[PDB]
Amino acid sequence: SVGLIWAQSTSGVIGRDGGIPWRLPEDLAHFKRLTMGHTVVMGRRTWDSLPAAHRPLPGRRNVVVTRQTGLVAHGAQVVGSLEQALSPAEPDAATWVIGGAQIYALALPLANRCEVTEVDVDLPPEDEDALAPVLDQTWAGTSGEWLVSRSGLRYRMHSYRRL
Ligand SMILES: NC(=O)c1ccc[n+]([C@@H]2O[C@H](COP(=O)([O-])OP(=O)(O)OC[C@H]3O[C@@H](n4cnc5c(N)ncnc54)[C@H](OP(=O)(O)O)[C@@H]3O)[C@@H](O)[C@H]2O)c1
Ligand SMILES: Nc1nc(N)c(OCCCOc2ccccc2CCC(=O)O)c(-c2ccccc2C(F)(F)F)n1
Repeated sequence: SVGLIWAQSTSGVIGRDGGIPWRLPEDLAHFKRLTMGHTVVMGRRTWDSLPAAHRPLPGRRNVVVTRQTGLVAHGAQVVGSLEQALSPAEPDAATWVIGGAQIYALALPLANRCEVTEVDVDLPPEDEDALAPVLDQTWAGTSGEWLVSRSGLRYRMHSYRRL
């Protein structure tokens, strides 16, 4: 099973300036709970965006997709395409594609589940922002209730599965 997991502003922003333009502890916790013990596949820019104590993501098999033959990514497995990332020598019951926008676009046709956090933060998109994938009619979903973070932002989780 191949799943995508991301958090986006309502406006569709997932990344800015090489990082994340909000802080949402409940989403970090959701992400860590869903992915612990499993494989996480990411693009090289997402690998470079990870803060020090999270590079590699502890307790997960980290797979980094790059065209740079020769890239060294201590704590991760480097592969040269998304198809390679999804063709492991050692299978995993759960593989999560964890970003960014470039890799989500390649992975969406291959995935059967998306776990989406929606963040009610007003972020007019800016020209270099990374943006969320768009789900078409081949996906159907369920939405949790709007919740308020301990840090103040409204947020909610959505779970989509391929029809
Ligand atoms: N909100 C969220 O859920 C979330 C999640 C993850 C990341 N982010 C944010 O999103 C941003 C990063 O996303 P991004 O879209 O800029 O980059 P990305 O998708 O993480 O990484 C892009 C890189 O992946 C590699 N790549 C792309 N297509 C490839 C292909 N067909 N074959 C091989 N390698 C390929 C290339 O690496 P090389 O250049 O090395 O060849 C490319 O530069 C950051 O701001 C990060 O903080 C947000
Ligand atoms: N729902 C969902 N889907 C994702 N794919 C996702 O990004 C995973 C890649 C970045 O990880 C970081 C980024 C900053 C700090 C810590 C971590 C990992 C935490 C861990 O697990 O050790 C996240 C996420 C997790 C933590 C913070 C921010 C985000 C954000 F990107 F959404 F904003 N949340």
